[PDB]
Amino acid sequence: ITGTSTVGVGRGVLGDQKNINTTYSTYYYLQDNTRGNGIFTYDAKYRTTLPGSLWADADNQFFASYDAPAVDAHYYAGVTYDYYKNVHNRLSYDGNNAAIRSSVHYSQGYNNAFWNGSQMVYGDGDGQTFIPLSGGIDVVAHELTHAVTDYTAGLIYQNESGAINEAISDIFGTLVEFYANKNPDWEIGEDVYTPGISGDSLRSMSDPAKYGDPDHYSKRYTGTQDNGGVHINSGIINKAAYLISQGGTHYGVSVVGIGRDKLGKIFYRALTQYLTPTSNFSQLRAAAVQSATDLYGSTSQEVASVKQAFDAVGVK
Ligand SMILES: CC(C)C[C@H](NP(=O)(O)CNC(=O)OCc1ccccc1)C(=O)NC[C@@H](C)C(C)(C)C
Ligand SMILES: [Ca+2]
Ligand SMILES: [Ca+2]
Ligand SMILES: [Ca+2]
Ligand SMILES: [Ca+2]
Ligand SMILES: [Zn+2]
Repeated sequence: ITGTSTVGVGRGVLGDQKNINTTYSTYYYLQDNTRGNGIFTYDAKYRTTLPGSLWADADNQFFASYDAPAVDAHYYAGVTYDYYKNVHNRLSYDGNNAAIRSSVHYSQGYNNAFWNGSQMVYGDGDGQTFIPLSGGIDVVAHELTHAVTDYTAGLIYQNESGAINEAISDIFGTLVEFYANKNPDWEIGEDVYTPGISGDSLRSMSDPAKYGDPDHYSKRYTGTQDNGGVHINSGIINKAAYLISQGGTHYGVSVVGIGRDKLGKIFYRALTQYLTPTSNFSQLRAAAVQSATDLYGSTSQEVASVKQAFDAVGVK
């Protein structure tokens, strides 16, 4: 909408106060004009028709319980935009400052979040498996990264390419969480998963097997559920990425860590210059090796560590 840029204040899902960029024209809208061609957050009003209505508020204060998922979807989309722009010189998900749209309060009791081809969508959870999913910065960044993938490599959402697609979203979700630097970890979704259970998470990148996901290619899922295991087999790639960054010895194979920033550079280059819609795990290894070679040189520690990490997870 046309209006003047304003700064509201509110509380997110976890109870934390934050400032949010809004737009004033009669109402204060969740429309952040400070980033690209805008970040826009919508109310789906417990229904499934999208996007719903652009979030309108009378007083620019967002402290109601109903407001909290909107505050966080809006704010964490901004953090994710900043990560891609400042770290990778990428302007929004399409590279040309496309408007970023999110809807919250999608459906009833909805234990998921997704990119629908055009926008991000967040359930409120049922209060048992999830609380409102936009409360997780890694979750928000995971969703926006699906849009990045779709505009770049275009990894088909099934089987190995789909597990790579998933892992890319978990990797960059985690790197955005570290960028913001509030309680960062290598776990996925811990801030919004299972409010009655402390210390767990939806997935672990450091130890995928803690939640039953494979940490070696020989343990990959080969059935048809979950689009051929896209949220399961992602563990193999998540573990490789974790090892590249942090190092470790896994199934007897030692990996020298090179840190998160270099992990992000390698995987961003692989995603945007080498992967294709049909890339499989072996082709991801080759893309990561080539990316590290481009950035650091063929004789570099970074190339050697990429090879060690894929060896450790059984991907040749
Ligand atoms: C980061 C996480 C909190 C949320 C993330 N959402 P996502 O990976 O983004 C789900 N996405 C999804 O299933 O997309 C299918 C689709 C939708 C629309 C158009 C085309 C395809 C995700 O991992 N969901 C699976 C969990 C909830 C399980 C338990 C596997 C059902
Ligand atoms: Ca208000
Ligand atoms: Ca965390
Ligand atoms: Ca996390
Ligand atoms: Ca929990
Ligand atoms: Zn996903």
